[PDB]
This record gives sequence, structure tokens and C-alpha cells, in this order.
Amino acid sequence: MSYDVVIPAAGQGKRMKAGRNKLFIELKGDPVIIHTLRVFDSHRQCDKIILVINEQEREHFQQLLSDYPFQTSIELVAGGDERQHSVYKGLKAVKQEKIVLVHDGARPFIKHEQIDELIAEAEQTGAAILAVPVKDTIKRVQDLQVSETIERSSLWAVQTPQAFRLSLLMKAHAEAERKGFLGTDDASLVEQMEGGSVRVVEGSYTNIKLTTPDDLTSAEAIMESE
Amino acid sequence: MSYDVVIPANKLFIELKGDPVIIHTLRVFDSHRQCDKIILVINEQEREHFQQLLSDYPFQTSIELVAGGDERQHSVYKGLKAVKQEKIVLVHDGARPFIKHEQIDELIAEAEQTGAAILAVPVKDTIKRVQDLQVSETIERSSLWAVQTPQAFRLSLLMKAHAEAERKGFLGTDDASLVEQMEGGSVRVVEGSYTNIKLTTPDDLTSAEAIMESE
Ligand SMILES: Nc1ccn([C@@H]2O[C@H](COP(=O)(O)OP(=O)(O)OP(=O)(O)O)[C@@H](O)[C@H]2O)c(=O)n1
Ligand SMILES: [Mg+2]
Repeated sequence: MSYDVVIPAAGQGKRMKAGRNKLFIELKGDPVIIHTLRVFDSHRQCDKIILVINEQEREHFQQLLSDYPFQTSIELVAGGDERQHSVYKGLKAVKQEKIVLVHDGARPFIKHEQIDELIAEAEQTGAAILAVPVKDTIKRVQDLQVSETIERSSLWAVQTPQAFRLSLLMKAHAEAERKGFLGTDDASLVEQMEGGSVRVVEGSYTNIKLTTPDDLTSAEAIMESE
Repeated sequence: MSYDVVIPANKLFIELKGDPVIIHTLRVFDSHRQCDKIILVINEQEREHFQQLLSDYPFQTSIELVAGGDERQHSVYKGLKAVKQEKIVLVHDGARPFIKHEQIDELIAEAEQTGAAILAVPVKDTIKRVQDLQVSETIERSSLWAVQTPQAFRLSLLMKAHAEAERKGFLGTDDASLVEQMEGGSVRVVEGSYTNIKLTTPDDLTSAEAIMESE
């Protein structure tokens, strides 16, 4: 029942345009990454947190973490140039075979309820993601000019966490690294493997990712609402 | 220079800070000098409910209620028959109240220059096709855009588009699809704003309230 969580936090936050890691931005007085860490530190089934960071920020994370009452162990692991590389470095720090969750540092509003439903699906079938139905029309665009329209009734917008049996995720990462496949999520690595299957748990539209400046306004309102 | 806007219709009476979302949306087109007419397409049996709304919220810009078919595509078509001469027509979701005139002008500017346009933003999330709560494929993310409204077209061009799409069986999801599908159909894309959100659910209202107070 017990899991480890790998939290990629090693990005620069270029689209957020804060002039520093977006994850140090304060929401209601506490950095984004502190909100995210708190969800896992307060969740009884989380044994360990592996937080993947840019090595230049390590002393800053050391300080930052010492100011807060985290009781669960938090290991700082250096990341890489892309999220996938960062995730793989974090996963190599997990010590025993078990269920592992990978969760973006930039999603601070994940709830214990959804974490619970994912771990259950991963335990049964191996690989589970949070997701929500797409509501907008999606099209592909070449040089600000439409090339085609994707059918939407079956389309879903994927969230984190994504939950996996460690062995299965490590195998997906190792194959992807050897072949040069760079996926945008951990699920797509598993999908690329022969016989790879991923299941969907419906998530909350409040589990937003903080990516652009307008996402900070949505974030403040979600906080105030709860 | 000047456009009509067709708005196809109830969820639109959901409120945002005291007023139905449709009234916030109407205000934007009413405050825009290049908007000559607003055509609001409705179910014929709700004509009184709408008359009442428009009585309570007087607008200076001309607003015409028109009877609407059983689907958005048919409603938009019915709406377009109420446009009286050749010009740019917008088609806009009533539940998108935060459209800015700046974006509206770019949409027109492009659809006069080249015939058809849409507002859109880059997709931020990974998108998967899912069948029975099991992933079937991941859609390649890189050149993906989330489409908003309004969508702006030369009337002849779009009514032409509705004409041929009527002639085949083709039911569309939005209207830009009708342009892209027949002929050598070209739709340019104007990068919109992530604030141009659609309001249906109560989580949506939570965001909308925040956007309003922010600006
Ligand atoms: N090389 C990277 C890039 C991203 N991430 C992390 O992966 C999560 C999702 O990535 P994204 O939202 O793109 O964050 P950034 O890459 O930092 O932002 P941008 O793409 O706008 O630079 C973030 O918590 C980010 O810190 C990471 O650990 N290593
Ligand atoms: Mg990134």
C-alpha cells in the first residue's frame, strides 16, 4: 500500500517569466513547491519524497526545506535538461520495488482522494494516470495556419500524478533513453513499450499546472475557494 | 471595418457577479464601435425569456433574436441568414465573456485580409485518446492549439462553407472546420489570451470571478 513519490522540480519556468524558478513563487505566503510537498508529507501512505532539483539551487532548497515542518524524508537529487531526464534520475534513487508516483512540482492542488484512486489502479494493472475530458476544439497549426482538426469526443487532458509499478516504469525509461524517445509524460514511455497499457482515473479540474502568468490568478482563486 | 456577430444560445443565464454571463458577453460587443449588429440565435419558445432579458438590460447596439435549429451548426446557419449584406461575420460562444476588442480586431484584420480566422492558444497539457478508460494513443503535442471563439469569416466564404457542408453530410464541432474542409480552405490563427475562458461549471465561475477582479 505504501509508495514513494518523485517530484520533478528542476525546470526554469520560462513560460511563467518570473526571472527565477516558478516553483519559488509565493502563493498566500508559501512557495508553490511547499504547497505541493505538503500534500505528500501529510499523506500517510507516502514513505519517501524524492525531490529532483537543478544542482545550482541545492543550497536554496536546503534552506527552504529547513524552515518547514516536514516529517517525511525528502531527498534532494540533481535533475537534467528535460523533465524526463529529471524523472529518471529521481527514480534511480528509489530503493525497493514498490508503487511509485511521479508528480509535477508545478501542480500544488492534487488531493489525497485522487492519489488514493490512482494507487489502487496501479496496484491492479500497473500504470495509471489522472486525466480530465478535453472541452475545447483542438487543431494542429503550421506557421499560424490551420493544417487539421483533431476529433475530441475521445480526447483527455492528462494530469499528474501518474502511478506505476517501479519495475515497469524503470524499464520504460531505460528503453526510451536507449532509443532516444522523449515523451511529454511518463505514461507515453509505457505506451511505447511492446504490450504497454495505461489506464485512466478521472481527475479534478482544480488540479491545475502553474505554467503561465494567468495560471497564478486561477491558483489564488482555487486557494481562496478552499 | 464592420461586422455582425452571431451568438448561438439555459446555461447562458448562469450568473457572474450579479449578471447573467450572456450580458457580460453582450457588453463587449456593444462597447465595440465596429460591431453593427448582434444576432442572438435562440429556441423560438424562449423568445419571451430573451425579450425580458433585453428589456432589463438595455443595449444601444442593434440586437436581433432569430429562431434556431436543433444543433449549434444549424443554429449558426439560421443566424447567418439574418445577415443582410456582404461582410465579416463573427461567431461567438455566449459563455466567453472575457474576449478583448484587441483580439477581436486582429481576428477581423486577418479575416478581411485572407478570409477566415480563429483565436487559439498553444495546448499546455499532454493529450491522449482514451477508449474505455484505457489509453489508445498520445496525440503529438507540439503544434497543437486549443481553439476559442470568436471565429471570424467573410460571410460569402462561411455561408459558402455552410452550403457545401450542408450538401455533404458533414456536422462540425465549431465553424472553422467548415472552411478548412472543402476547396483549398485556409484558416489563419491569431494567438489569443488564456483569460478568454468558457464558463459553464462552478469551478469555471471561481476562475471567472478572479479574472474580473484582476482587471
Ligand atoms: N528539465 C526539467 C524541466 C522541468 N522539470 C519539472 O517538471 C515539471 C513540469 O514542467 P513544466 O511545467 O514545463 O516546468 P518548466 O520546465 O520549469 O517550465 P517551462 O517549460 O515553461 O520552462 C516542473 O515542476 C519542472 O520544475 C524538471 O524537473 N526538469
Ligand atoms: Mg517545461
